[PDB]
Amino acid sequence: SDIQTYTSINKYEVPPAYSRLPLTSNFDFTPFNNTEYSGLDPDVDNHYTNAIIQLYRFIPEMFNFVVGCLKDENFETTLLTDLGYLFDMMERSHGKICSSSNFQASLKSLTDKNGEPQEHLEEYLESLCISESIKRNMPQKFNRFLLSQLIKEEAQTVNHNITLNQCFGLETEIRTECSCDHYDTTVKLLPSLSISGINKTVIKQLNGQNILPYIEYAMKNVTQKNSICTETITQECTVKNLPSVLSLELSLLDTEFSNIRSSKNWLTSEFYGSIIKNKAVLRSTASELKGTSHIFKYELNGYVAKITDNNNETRLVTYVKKYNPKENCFKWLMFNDYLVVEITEEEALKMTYPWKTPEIIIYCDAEELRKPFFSVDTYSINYDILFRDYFANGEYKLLTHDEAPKSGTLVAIDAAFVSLQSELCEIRPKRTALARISIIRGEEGELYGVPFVDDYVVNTNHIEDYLTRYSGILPGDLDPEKSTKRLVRRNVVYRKVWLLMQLGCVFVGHGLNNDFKHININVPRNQIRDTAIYFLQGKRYLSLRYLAYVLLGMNIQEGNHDSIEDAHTALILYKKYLHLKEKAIFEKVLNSVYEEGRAHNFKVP
Repeated sequence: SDIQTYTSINKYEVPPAYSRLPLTSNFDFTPFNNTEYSGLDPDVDNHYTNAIIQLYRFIPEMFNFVVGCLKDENFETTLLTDLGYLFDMMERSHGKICSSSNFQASLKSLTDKNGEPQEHLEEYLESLCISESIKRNMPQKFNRFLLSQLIKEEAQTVNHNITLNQCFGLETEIRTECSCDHYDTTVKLLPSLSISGINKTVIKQLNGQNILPYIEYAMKNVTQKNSICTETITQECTVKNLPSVLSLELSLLDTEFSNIRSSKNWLTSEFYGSIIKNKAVLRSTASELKGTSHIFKYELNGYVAKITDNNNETRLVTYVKKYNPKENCFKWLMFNDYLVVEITEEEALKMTYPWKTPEIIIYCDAEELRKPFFSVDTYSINYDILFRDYFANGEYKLLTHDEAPKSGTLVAIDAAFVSLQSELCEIRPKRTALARISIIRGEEGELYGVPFVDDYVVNTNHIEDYLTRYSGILPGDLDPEKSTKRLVRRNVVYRKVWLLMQLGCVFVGHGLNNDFKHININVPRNQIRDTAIYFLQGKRYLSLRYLAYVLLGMNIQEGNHDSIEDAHTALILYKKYLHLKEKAIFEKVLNSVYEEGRAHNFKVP
């Protein structure tokens, strides 16, 4: 049938839900997602991060934490709070399309950077310019990188937490035996387990057989291949921990990958396990244990599979288990970039298909998966940033405590942008960065129409054009080379908009739906008052400089578009439209501009 079918009769034909989906480059997403859980825009420089972000949104322990860090202002930790801004955005849209553009810009900016795993970061700066879709072991490499970087940034949060280490941390002993009766070991906390090098699979005879032997080997193994100065060291790795969440990375040979596809029920639904020997022993039933210890039960949370096409293209998809608490139930979800379909367990766990390869598996503690997902609004969020002045360099009044916005407060917003990279298609148009935004006090009172933020956002990447005939962004957007502008990072100015959307305030402006897509934030419809939808006659949207001239008596004098002037005129236009609707004169004057503007060509100076 149509694209949301996730099973075809032949084991060889790839279903439509797993195929290549049309480029989105206003696109309509309603035939691609029926459920209340969002998908992600595929216009991204990473062919693979979208599948991983979805896998992590649905671990209650990690979702609740990184969303949790959105209480306090964590500006220095970009990747962790941008993941939080994304996670919170995905949760509240409840199905609407989401874009990871903000997060993806943090990842590229941080990747641009004595230390041994600096080759970790070179791998992505290498892979953010693309020629195939995804190469070998690259999903697994990001899984470890992202977890590592989050843990590193998690240490530098407010009220520094170790929470991500408690769930992911694997205490790994590396005993390296040089000579007889003499060995040296190191111990490091590793966020994920890597099933990388396998010599002979005695793990398929009677222990084919399921995944648990493979997990056990990577948990304690000895191998005798190295070099020193012509030594060929024998190394012994062993984990002495069974943490709350278990991040697996699978990279075997294609011969080991086609033999694995016939041992049915290989990828195991649930298993218990503990540490009795100095090795970890995990079995299927709990009575297959000798006791010996505290018993840990693990259920599968989700995993990231690699799809290889009938046209020999590749992409990543995400399987996810979500627990609804009203019923003792599990909703199995499959995620293709913006394709989200609810599947059942027998199809989610199956790997009989040759076009399917597991690459990242996640196991969660059974008691911890049924923990509910908590929005950031269950906490008390720090709103200081709307009242404080915070600039990063050398016309508007900031707000009071009596000006504390509530659910329904009127504010006017306008945003200006510059272009980093143009279309570059064979690919799709990718880059355009935020330059300046302004908010306006929209509530009727003594301070009405007066702005309270005017923030030019710093950006170091080379921009292709300033668009100043449309944006008015004088080339003083450099960090120390402010023309006279008051500059702020992107994470702080996003926090200002996010807090306004957090309280439930109401935004007025022209083309707000567009600006919010480039702010990378999703406002609900009740909180938008777009003059675009009000003063519209089918197609051919009217110029705001025109509406300022024909709906009231202002000559906008359109030189370089002033963000704050635009935000101000849009505010009083929404009030003029409101007055024209207070009595029945709305649709009448709606056509006064339609018929008498054609003789004026919709432009008069």
